[PDB]
Amino acid sequence: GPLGSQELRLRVQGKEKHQMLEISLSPDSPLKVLMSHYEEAMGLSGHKLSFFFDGTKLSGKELPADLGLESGDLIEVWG
Repeated sequence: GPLGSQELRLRVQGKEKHQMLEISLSPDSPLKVLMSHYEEAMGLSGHKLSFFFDGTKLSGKELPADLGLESGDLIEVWG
């Protein structure tokens, strides 16, 4: 389909220096998938977190192409 099939390798960084996840995100996965994986990795389910890509706050409904994500990009997590 129009999204193609190139996996996006991303790093996700929270407020603690050790809060780092690397994730391979499928182009057909909404950003909520990344948000859930981050929460699980870091033991933060239920926490009120705000995720940003290059300053844009994520709802989790975005697809990577909505944001223009590419491998090697970073997602920042506040909270």
